[PDB]
Amino acid sequence: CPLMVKVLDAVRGSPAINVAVHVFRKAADDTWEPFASGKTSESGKLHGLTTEEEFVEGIYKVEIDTKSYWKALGISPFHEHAEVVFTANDSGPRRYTIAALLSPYSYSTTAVVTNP
Amino acid sequence: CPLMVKVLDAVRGSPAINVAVHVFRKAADDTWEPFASGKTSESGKLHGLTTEEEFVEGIYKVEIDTKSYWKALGISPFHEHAEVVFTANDSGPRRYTIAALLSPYSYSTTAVVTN
Amino acid sequence: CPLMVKVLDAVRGSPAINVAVHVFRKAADDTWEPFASGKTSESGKLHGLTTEEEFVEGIYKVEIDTKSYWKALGISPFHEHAEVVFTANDSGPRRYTIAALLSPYSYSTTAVVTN
Amino acid sequence: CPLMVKVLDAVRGSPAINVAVHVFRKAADDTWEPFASGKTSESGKLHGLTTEEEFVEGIYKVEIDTKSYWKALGISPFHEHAEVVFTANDSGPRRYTIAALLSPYSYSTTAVVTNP
Repeated sequence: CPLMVKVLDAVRGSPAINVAVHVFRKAADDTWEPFASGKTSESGKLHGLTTEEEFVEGIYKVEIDTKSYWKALGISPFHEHAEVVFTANDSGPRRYTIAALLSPYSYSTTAVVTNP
Repeated sequence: CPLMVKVLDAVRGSPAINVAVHVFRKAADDTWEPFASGKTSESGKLHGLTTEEEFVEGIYKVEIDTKSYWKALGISPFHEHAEVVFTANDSGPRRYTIAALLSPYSYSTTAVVTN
Repeated sequence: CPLMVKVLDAVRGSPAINVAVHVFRKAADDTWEPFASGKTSESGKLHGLTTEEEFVEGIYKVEIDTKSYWKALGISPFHEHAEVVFTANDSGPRRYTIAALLSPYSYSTTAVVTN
Repeated sequence: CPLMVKVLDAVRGSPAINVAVHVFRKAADDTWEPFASGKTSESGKLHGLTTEEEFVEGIYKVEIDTKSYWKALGISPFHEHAEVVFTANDSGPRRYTIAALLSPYSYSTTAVVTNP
């Protein structure tokens, strides 16, 4: 499990459940190509996005669909989504956890990177 | 103005207005003594807490009354208050801004220390 | 000034100075078109990005070049840049401040939307 | 495990290891009484602070010794420690996770509260 996404709700103090997540990888032609996607679970985690074989070196963008999340909760938030862009695996395979902490007008994102 | 406090509300996307802020200085017996206090303005700021003359090196605690802030908005919060504890040193730059960004179950605080 | 950007450095406890900031507006074909850009000042602020007349409702992206900021400080960062994407609506208040607080492996961004 | 503390280092993108943590509980006389303490592990977590039996209703303060952490890393930080104060268990037992995300001049703290 080379890449995991974890999302928390700062208004309720709980995992953010059912959050849509789309990962893209920057292509040779320079455009964003769809790479993987999924929804967070009851713990606020999204496992199984990818495998060590597929998750090669490159520039990746993890889009977290914060606006859908807030609206399904009846709330009208500021941001369209949270976007986290980073180069991955360029000195060998790492494990990456992308955490995000959501409020309606604010979010925080943190990367925890450990050597597999 | 050597010490300024600034508070933002992450749920409404606004300055946090009328938030009570109490500052204490650690005394030689180790208790916290009231030092200054105020309420944040319409822009979420509290100016005029002390003067250069009074703000000597020492250990200070800034308590930001978040719980009453969230309750006046009808929103259920987690913390009793947010608390920022630090040593003021004449070495480093000269003005201290303590900024805090509040959510009901989360906050962050940052020291902006400048000349 | 309807749109202002403000950036703080959580490692040094200072405004983030000379940070490049590019703003884009989503076009009808769905591409991002350059809209405005600048570098943050000595107080970590970027004023003068647009005018009321130009800043119409639409979807905007603000890209904050954190990677080059950390590299000029000799500090190894994680993200390529920080990216804030939002719809500007004439309904809500009238001035938008996008604030960001940067660490090498973490950032937060907050929209302060006021009258 | 009713109360767990998790600490991350935002400069390195990794768990904050060996962080001292002291919990206090506000006493009848109104002073802070020592309640429990421990150090974070290699994952940045501190388990076993307390038990459901001991962790009764009250006002608790979790002090995270951020200044020692930064200094053992050769860094001179702003804050003495991070202090997280909250009422616990006042409508029954909950599980509480207190997370903190540390930078030398800044920290974030989040509470995740779930029903046991």
